[PDB]
Amino acid sequence: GFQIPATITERYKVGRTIGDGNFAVVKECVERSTAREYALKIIKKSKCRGKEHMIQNEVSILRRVKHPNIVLLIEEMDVPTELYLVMELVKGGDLFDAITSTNKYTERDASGMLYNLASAIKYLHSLNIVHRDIKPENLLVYEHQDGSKSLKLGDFGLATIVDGPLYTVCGTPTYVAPEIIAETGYGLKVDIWAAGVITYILLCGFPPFRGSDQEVLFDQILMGQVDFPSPYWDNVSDSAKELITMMLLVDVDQRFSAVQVLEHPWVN
Ligand SMILES: COc1cc(N2CCC(N3CCN(C)CC3)CC2)ccc1Nc1ncc(Cl)c(Nc2ccccc2S(=O)(=O)C(C)C)n1
Repeated sequence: GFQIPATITERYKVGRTIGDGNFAVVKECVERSTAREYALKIIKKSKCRGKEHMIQNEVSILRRVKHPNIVLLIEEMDVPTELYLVMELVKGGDLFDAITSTNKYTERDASGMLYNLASAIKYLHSLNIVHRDIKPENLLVYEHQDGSKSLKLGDFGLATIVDGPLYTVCGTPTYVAPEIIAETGYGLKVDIWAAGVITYILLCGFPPFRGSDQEVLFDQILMGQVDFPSPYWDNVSDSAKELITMMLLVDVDQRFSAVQVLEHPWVN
């Protein structure tokens, strides 16, 4: 039973539900004056004891970010029980569904998607922002007039600013960087690790660390042994394998920055 604020209903016509989850509801909505379509993300704040709700972080970060490979924030409205975000609607849906539908991608296609993602990451890191939740489900597929596709990064819910090492253990096990799991302190490059895992999935359809018991999974990540198994990876270029390898280094100082990803021949 969402209490939609007057200011939102005044300018937008709320539409159909396009997604639903444990913390947010996302709806299609239409701006009355222009008929332009947008997404309305409704974030349910956590209720505590007494008449109060927990404060949220997403908007503090979203307010700062403006980039073509990032879902644009149009407007925000905070009420005691939930938070309202009007955001650009990306009609092609998200990358999780695309991957299940398409299975795997060509190198020309995957590199273009990685080029997109690393651009977003380079930008965020230039602002000292770590996303900490980069994975296909948080990536949206923009479909161009020319038939081409581009990625847009959304959902800044776990995002924060890096000023010295961070320690909060968070994320999705498949995509989570070893230093996060090691609890020795982490920073911006956890996003590169995530991008590496995504690129790996794009070329073969399965993740590099699949585990067995969530114990085997975490050990695999900490050890970082990246394989490119036959026959799945036989027709994939050495250039692609080299780049993914550099993104998935346990040694944080050796692991590529986003700039280094964009400068690699495979993405150019
Ligand atoms: C209309 O465009 C979209 C369609 C879908 N899918 C959702 C799943 C659905 N399938 C149908 C078939 N089923 C077999 C599986 C489900 C198809 C349409 C997903 C996302 C979008 N576009 C979109 N644009 C901006 C935002 Cl802002 C957002 N946000 C957004 C939308 C949905 C969920 C979460 C977020 S999110 O904002 O929390 C973030 C993860 C991007 N979603």
